[PDB]
Amino acid sequence: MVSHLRGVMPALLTPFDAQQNIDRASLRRLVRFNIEQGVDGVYVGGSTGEAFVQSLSEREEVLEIVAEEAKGKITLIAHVGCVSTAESQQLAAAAKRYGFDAVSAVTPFYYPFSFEEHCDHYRAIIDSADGIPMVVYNIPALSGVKLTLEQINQLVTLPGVGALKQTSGDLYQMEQIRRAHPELVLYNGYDEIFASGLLAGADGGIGSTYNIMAWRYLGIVQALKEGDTAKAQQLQHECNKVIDLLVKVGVFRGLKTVLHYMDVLSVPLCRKPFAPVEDKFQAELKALAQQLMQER
Amino acid sequence: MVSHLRGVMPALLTPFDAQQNIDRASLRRLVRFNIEQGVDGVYVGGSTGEAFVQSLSEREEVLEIVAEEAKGKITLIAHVGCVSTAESQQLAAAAKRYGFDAVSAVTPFYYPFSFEEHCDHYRAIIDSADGIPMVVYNIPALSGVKLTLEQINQLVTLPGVGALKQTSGDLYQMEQIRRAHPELVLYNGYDEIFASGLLAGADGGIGSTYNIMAWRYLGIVQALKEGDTAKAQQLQHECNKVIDLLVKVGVFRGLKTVLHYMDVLSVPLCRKPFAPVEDKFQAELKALAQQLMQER
Amino acid sequence: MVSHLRGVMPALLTPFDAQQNIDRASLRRLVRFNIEQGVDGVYVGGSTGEAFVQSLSEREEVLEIVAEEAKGKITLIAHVGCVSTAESQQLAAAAKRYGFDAVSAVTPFYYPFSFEEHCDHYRAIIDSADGIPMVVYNIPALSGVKLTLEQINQLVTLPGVGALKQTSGDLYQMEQIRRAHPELVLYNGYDEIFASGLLAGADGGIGSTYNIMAWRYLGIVQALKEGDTAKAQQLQHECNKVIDLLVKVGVFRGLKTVLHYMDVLSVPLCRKPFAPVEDKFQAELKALAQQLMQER
Amino acid sequence: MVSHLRGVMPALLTPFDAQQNIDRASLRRLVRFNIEQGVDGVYVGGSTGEAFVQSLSEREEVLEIVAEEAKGKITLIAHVGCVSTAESQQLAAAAKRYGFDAVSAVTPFYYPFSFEEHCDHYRAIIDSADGIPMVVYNIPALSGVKLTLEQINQLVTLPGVGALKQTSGDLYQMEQIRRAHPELVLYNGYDEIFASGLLAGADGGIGSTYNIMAWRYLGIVQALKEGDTAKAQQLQHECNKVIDLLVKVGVFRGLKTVLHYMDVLSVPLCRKPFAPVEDKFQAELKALAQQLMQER
Ligand SMILES: [Cl-]
Ligand SMILES: [Cl-]
Ligand SMILES: [Cl-]
Ligand SMILES: [Cl-]
Ligand SMILES: [Cl-]
Ligand SMILES: [Cl-]
Ligand SMILES: [Cl-]
Ligand SMILES: [Cl-]
Ligand code: NA
Ligand code: NA
Ligand code: NA
Ligand code: NA
Repeated sequence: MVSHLRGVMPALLTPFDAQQNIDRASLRRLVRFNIEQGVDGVYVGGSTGEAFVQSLSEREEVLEIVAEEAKGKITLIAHVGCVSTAESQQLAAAAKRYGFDAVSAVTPFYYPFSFEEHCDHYRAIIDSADGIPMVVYNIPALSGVKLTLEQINQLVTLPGVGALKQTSGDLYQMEQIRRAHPELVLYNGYDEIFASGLLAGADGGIGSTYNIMAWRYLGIVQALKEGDTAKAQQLQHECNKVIDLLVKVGVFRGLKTVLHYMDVLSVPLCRKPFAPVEDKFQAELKALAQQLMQER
Repeated sequence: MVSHLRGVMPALLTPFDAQQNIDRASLRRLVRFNIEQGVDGVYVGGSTGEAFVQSLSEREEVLEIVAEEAKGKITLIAHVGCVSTAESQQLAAAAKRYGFDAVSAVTPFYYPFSFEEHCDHYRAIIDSADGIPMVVYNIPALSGVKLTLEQINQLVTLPGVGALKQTSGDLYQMEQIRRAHPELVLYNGYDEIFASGLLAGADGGIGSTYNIMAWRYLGIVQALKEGDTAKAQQLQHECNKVIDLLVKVGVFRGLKTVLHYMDVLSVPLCRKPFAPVEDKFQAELKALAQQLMQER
Repeated sequence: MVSHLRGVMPALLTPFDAQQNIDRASLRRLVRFNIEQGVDGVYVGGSTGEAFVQSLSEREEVLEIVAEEAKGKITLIAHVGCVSTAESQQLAAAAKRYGFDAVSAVTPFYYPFSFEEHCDHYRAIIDSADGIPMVVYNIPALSGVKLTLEQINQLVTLPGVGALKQTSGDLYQMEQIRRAHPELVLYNGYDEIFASGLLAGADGGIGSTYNIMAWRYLGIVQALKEGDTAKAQQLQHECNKVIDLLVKVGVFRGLKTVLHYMDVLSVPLCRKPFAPVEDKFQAELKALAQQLMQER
Repeated sequence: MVSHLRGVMPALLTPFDAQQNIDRASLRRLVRFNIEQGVDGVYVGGSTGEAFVQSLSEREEVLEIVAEEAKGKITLIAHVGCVSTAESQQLAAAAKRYGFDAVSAVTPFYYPFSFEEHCDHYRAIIDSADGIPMVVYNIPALSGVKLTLEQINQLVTLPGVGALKQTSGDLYQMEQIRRAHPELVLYNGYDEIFASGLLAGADGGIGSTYNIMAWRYLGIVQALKEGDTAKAQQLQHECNKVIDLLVKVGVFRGLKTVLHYMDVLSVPLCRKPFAPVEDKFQAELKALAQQLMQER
């Protein structure tokens, strides 16, 4: 009863203005741009949205704006996760008020928590979400949390959990999760292995690079559905040429810079301590924006 | 010109009341209790203070209260670190207003930052600290940040840096830091190796377990100064028997529970997602409080 | 000019008798069994062959026996790798004498070696191989060696290197290697991600579980060639149900036990310190052998 | 009843000649040199002895030569460890024949073994050692084996185990081991933390750098016994200046080069794939040899 959550959803970036304040006008334009890429949903306030250098009120502000542009048109998922359970609950209650279709929360980090503490954290947020489903979000590389398969199985069967965001490159585990849970909504988290992650059992994806080239990932979905192995590989090749460059320049600010050159974002800054893009990369990023716009 | 920062300083816990709100009365009593243990300073708003499940305004509130009880009596160090540079600067400016003697900031975490981004982060906070010195705080285990010796050397020679909080069990690196920087204020971060860390080159310590037994760590300092090898080892043995138990029960909540049984804190709760202490451990923690009070 | 090395090749197990001596008769039967599975080659004396609990003379003995059964019928690859360069060269010269088509060597382990020391190690073995090509074998999980993409690129372009055995679950790196080297023979090393690894750029595989079910992996190759996405996934599912069980029971001894129940190996023991299979797993392993024999 | 195993023992290097063959004459001179440094024992055939690039017969040859020079004069410990249990047993039986006072074995590596497989491995070697005690050797950094405290406790209480070689920088665990086992012979393994490791509970050490400056480590033992904190720290400082240089140049070959400049070893080569020392380091290593000889 949550199959409406399956698909390809950009992890929304949060545009900032020249003084590191939220750029509300560019945020609305980014939502509209992603809708017009034909995505299945948007994922708001995640790591990629620079949530962990924003206050709670800033995160709520972003959630409400995105709901204003996109409620009813595409699926809306609110990443409400903080280290604090009480802070996460406040964002879940807000997401509910604004009409989101699901909430999500990263495994709480920095401090070591027991597995039962993780489960109670999710249970508390689910209660505050007041009837909209929860997406468990697994990103061991950044969170430092290293869950076992059996712990993942317990999380995805918690009452109120409707999906798993699997930000892991271990595609044995992806296949095991799919085999244990054939109906589970299972998002591939690393864009650079999207085609292989779908083959291993994911049925969708949440990704930062979908903000600039969602049609490629939709094309990978279509290629594997149609049985065009070689087209899925060629599309993944092109995605990874782009990801190579983004890793070199810095991923969030590279994506925001490409979006600026596509006339989507007025100002491409990340918040400190992220530095601005080095001048020597600007030509490459502008050429990529031009390439991507022509490819459409 | 910052030798006044050397010594043994508890990493202050933040007392909460039964509804997870700050317990201001127990906070003031905890400051007074630590002063009367004869410590050299207190370290406020660190990891141990549960900073990362508090808002900025809550952290400022704690800083100002502690300064009200302790300014002028002992050294005050404010941990102002957040992921965000701008948030860290706000806390540094506040710490300056409240009369702290130093600020400190954990290496920003969750997101990968370049080393130069780390340095600019520290430079920005130092500027907002408006003339009080900075303590670099290294805790690779929890931050995920794995600095090299040469990067540590560049951080401790940044203008405005007066100390290093070395929360690392690598005592080769402790000795290398001391040999490269003979005048550096160098805090041992892991209480469970305090005696060995002093021998390897630290000249003080910042520790969570000093809140319940600072006299033991002061006694280790005195033993090594006097050349009583065996007394330093026996004191460290007793500290580690306590740390063994705290790890079993959960360190912050175990410390708060011992302080409650010493009539220092009215309520020993941590914030969610930390669970309360299991009932089966209460007898041991109360017996430890009684042991520690008699030992004084 | 080494496209004849592409394909699906079992990592041969080394059968031992009841007293931990090589079982020469069961070895010959295992080679013949693998040939009659329609594999493209066999990979002899690797990790899976328990090379690192055998002497050099025992490894040479196995190489020569396998060449006697299989030279001319299928591709033969000799894993000659040791920590010692001189020991590896002896095995390479032997493999050449016995008529192998390629040699392979794991990155030397236990001791830390510089990257240039690794390259000179490969260069020395290539020289002793006396004109047959080298397969670089990357297994960071077991070797502790963590090569970068640029170092991999330098290894696969060493004169005399004809292939890379990529025993890594990082399928971003698999795709990068393929994109940098479109003609490279690129073996997937983890059987549990075979379908996804082929999609990411591998054009074959070397695997321990091919000894008991090579037709499934050949079927995955055929399915992806034909564009039958769902059949590749179903075959991988069945492989991983088997791999799940093998991990539970111990992989090498589980494989040898299944082969014993298929009447291929007389005795299914590994060498100490590998323990024998626990009695409680025997029913499951015998049922799997019966299932696999009927499936053919 | 194994207190005769406590103390400071060099991890003997194995001298090779110009063609990578064992240099028997320089081996005997190295044993004699170490005896005349006043060490408590010698540790033969360990990692430092380049055991894992030698055959079994080469290791036996080294064991027997060292016993010929040193049996009866100082304690002799034979590192018999291999991955194979049967190979380790052969070396243990040989060590017994040659009159060694103890055997030692690294936790078997490369392949994952269960803890019970590790214990049975030690039990088998102890049986072949035929009444001389076993030293468990823990070096997680190089072995990849990450034992828990409770597993260490089970190993050191196996019948026939008389000591633990603790090659770990975790001095919390060192203290826990000492507190659990007050009579255990407990060797510090990382020379660069020797003083701190003794303070944390070790009562001796086995180290590669003792081959060139054992008197410094004996002086650290004496300083801590006498209560001269500052002298132990100054000696450790000087040791670590040397270790810094050895890490830069390559530790085994740097040590052998210093010994060559002290007229102990005729030829300072390691076996391939270890490269020779770079020419640019020779001046520093010769100056260190001259410094060390004058310091005596
Ligand atoms: Cl936040
Ligand atoms: Cl973190
Ligand atoms: Cl905070
Ligand atoms: Cl945070
Ligand atoms: Cl071997
Ligand atoms: Cl290893
Ligand atoms: Cl050996
Ligand atoms: Cl080996
Ligand atoms: Na949708
Ligand atoms: Na003070
Ligand atoms: Na072939
Ligand atoms: Na002795």
